[PDB]
Amino acid sequence: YGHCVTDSGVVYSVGMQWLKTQGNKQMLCTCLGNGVSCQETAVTQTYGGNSNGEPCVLPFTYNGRTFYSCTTEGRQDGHLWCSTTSNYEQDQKYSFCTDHTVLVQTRGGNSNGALCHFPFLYNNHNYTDCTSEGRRDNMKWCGTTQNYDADQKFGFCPMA
Ligand SMILES: *[C@@H]1O[C@H](CO)[C@@H](O)[C@H](O)[C@H]1NC(C)=O
Repeated sequence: YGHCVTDSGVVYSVGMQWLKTQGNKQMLCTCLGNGVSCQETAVTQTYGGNSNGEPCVLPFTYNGRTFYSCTTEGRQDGHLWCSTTSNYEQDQKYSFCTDHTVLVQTRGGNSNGALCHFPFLYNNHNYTDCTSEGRRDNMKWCGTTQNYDADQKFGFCPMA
């Protein structure tokens, strides 16, 4: 009951996302009991902006850097934004996104290589970063869901 097994024995509890190769690209596959909800590496839930919150069109460089996804670059409202056209500076088009659909690829603990979700609640104490609670060895970790302590599933974060 609950959770879903995939890959080669990697079961990810419901409401749990995890990156996986679906041919020749990365895909966002999350377990929800009723089945894994895979979603190609599509843009983020854009909104507002001078593009009707439509979809983005990256990679899109700005200020001198090449952004592959949404970014708060120059954003003073908090949310992020993404170019709504291959040639951003060209059509000066863009669109705001939500928490740049953050996606952490954690592994270890009790999530077995699970796409750590951020933010993540820990002991009714909301969190937003690979916290080292209970660990004394350089191995920052986070919750595989919006409520780690609520699902009892954690995972180690990347090297950086
Ligand atoms: C964590 O944040 C969410 C949304 O901000 C809120 O609904 C939830 O109650 C918070 N958790 C705690 C323990 O305050």
